[PDB]
Amino acid sequence: VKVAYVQMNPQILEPDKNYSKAEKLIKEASKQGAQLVVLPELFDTGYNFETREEVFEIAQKIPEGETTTFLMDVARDTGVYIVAGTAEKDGDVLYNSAVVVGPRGFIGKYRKIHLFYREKFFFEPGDLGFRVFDLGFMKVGVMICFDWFFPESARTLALKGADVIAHPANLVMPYAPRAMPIRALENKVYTVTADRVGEERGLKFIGKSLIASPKAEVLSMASETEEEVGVAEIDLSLVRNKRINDLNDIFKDRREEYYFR
Amino acid sequence: VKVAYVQMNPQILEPDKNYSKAEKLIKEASKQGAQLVVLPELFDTGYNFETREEVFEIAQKIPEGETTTFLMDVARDTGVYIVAGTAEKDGDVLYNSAVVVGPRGFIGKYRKIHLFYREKFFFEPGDLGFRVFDLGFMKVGVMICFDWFFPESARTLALKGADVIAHPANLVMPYAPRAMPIRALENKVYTVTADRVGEERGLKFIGKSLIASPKAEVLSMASETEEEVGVAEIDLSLVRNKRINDLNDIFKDRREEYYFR
Ligand SMILES: [Br-]
Ligand SMILES: [Br-]
Ligand SMILES: [Br-]
Ligand SMILES: [Br-]
Ligand SMILES: [Br-]
Ligand SMILES: [Br-]
Ligand SMILES: [Br-]
Ligand SMILES: [Br-]
Ligand SMILES: [Br-]
Ligand SMILES: [Br-]
Ligand SMILES: [Br-]
Ligand SMILES: [Mg+2]
Repeated sequence: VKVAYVQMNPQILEPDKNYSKAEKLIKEASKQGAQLVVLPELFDTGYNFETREEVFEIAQKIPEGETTTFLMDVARDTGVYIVAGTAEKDGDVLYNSAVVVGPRGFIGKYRKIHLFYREKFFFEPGDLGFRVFDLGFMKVGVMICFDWFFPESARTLALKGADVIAHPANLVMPYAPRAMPIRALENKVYTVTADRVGEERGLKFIGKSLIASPKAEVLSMASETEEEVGVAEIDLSLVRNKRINDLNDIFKDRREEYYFR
Repeated sequence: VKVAYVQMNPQILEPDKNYSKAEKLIKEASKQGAQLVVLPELFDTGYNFETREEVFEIAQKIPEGETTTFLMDVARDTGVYIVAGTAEKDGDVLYNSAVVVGPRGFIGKYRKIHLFYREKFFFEPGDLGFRVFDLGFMKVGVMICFDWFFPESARTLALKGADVIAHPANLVMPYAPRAMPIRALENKVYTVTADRVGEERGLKFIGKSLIASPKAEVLSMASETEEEVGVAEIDLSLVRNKRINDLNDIFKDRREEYYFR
C-alpha cells in the first residue's frame, strides 16, 4: 500500500492559488502510486494571521465549502484518499482541521486538539477527539502539527487501530522530524507528516515532511523549503500485529493502572 | 547540580564483584562532582539468567539485603545519591528493581513495571507504580530499561514532578538512545539512562548510556562497550517550568479527555 505527503507553500489568504498548487501535487503523488495523500496544516488559508477576520472571512465549511469540494473533485479524479489541513469555518467559530476525502467523496475530519501558540487567538481547540478512518484497505489516524508533541496523540490513534498516522503540519520548531520516528516506533504505526514550507509574514516553517516506519525508519523526508511530494510503500501486517518479540506485545504490555492521567 | 550515569558490566551471579566495580565507578562519578549517580538494571546479579533459581538464590532483600546495604555505605562515604538496578527478593517473589539511597540511608525502590522478554520467566511485573523520590534538592523519577518504550512511563514520572528520570537499563534494542532525547523533550525533564555493557551468555547489551536534556540535547553519551561514568550539569529551573513559549505549557496544554479513548 502506498502513502504520500504533499509538501507545499500555502499562500496566505489565497485559496484558489493553494487549490491549484495542491491539485498539481496530489496528482503527482497519485501518479506515483499513492493511495493516501496527506497535505499540510491549513493548506488553503495559510497560517500566520494577525486577525481572526482575515482568516474567518475566507475559511470554508466542511464538507460543503470550497476546500473540501475541491479535494473531493481531486480525489474523485485521481482515485486517491486525501488528508488535508484546512481552516474550518463552523458557524461563528474556526477550527484548525484536517479533512479526509476519498474517490467516493467526504470521509471525515479531525480538529486539532492541541493548539499551538497564536492559533489560540483564532481557532477553537479541537473537539472531535483523535479519530481513525477506515478506508477498507487501511485505517488512517489523523493528528495535526503540535499534536506530535504529546505522545498521547499518536498513542490514542494507534490504540484505535490506526495503521497510518496522517499528520498535516506547519512546523516552526525543529523537533518534530526527530520525534515522529519515535511516535511510529512506540506505537508500531506508520506516520506521514506533511509539512508546509515558506515564509509567511516573517514566520518561517521547517519543511521536512516525512514518512516514518514502525521501526523508527525514515522512509521519506522532504526538503526544508521546496514544494514536493514523497511516497512510501507500507506493510500493513507489520503495524497490525503489535508483538515486538515472542514475549512482548506493545498493546498487551501496557499497564494503564500505572499511567498518570 | 550534576547528575551521572555509571555504565558498567555486571558479571552474572557475582554480586561481590559487581559491588566492588560499582563502588569504584560511583566514587569516580562523585569525584567528577556528581550528586546523583545512576547505575544499570540488575547491576548486582547481571541479566541473562538460564533459570529463575540462579537469580533467586542470590537476589537480595531491599533495603536490608547486601545490595542496598553496600550502596548505602557507598552513598555515605562518597556523599552521593544513587539509583541502581538490583534483583529484589521479597519473600518468594523476585522483582526487577531499582534502589534509591543517599548519604543518610535508604530512600526507596522502584519495581520494573514493563517486563521485557525472558524477565517474564523470573520476575514479577512491578507493583509500586512510577515513583518520584524527593531528595530535597531535586526530584528523581525512576524507570527501568524497557519502561522507556512506553511513553507513559516517562510521562507519569514527569507529571509526578521528576526533575530527572534516573533510568537503569540493560538495552538490547537499538532504539532507546534515540528515543530518550524525545522522552526528555516531550516531558521537559532530564533523563539519565545508565545502561550496562557486556555480552552475557550470548545477549549483547548496547551501552550508549546517556543524559538527555529537556531540549532533546544529548548532554553525555557513553560508549557501546566500555565501563565509564558520564556527568552533566542540569538546570533545574528549566524543567520545573513547563512553558515551551509564553502561550504553551506542556502540562497545561495536555487535553486528557481526548487521550486513549
Ligand atoms: Br487566490
Ligand atoms: Br503503485
Ligand atoms: Br471514499
Ligand atoms: Br466528519
Ligand atoms: Br475513531
Ligand atoms: Br502516552
Ligand atoms: Br572492581
Ligand atoms: Br539521604
Ligand atoms: Br520503598
Ligand atoms: Br530489535
Ligand atoms: Br553539562
Ligand atoms: Mg488538560
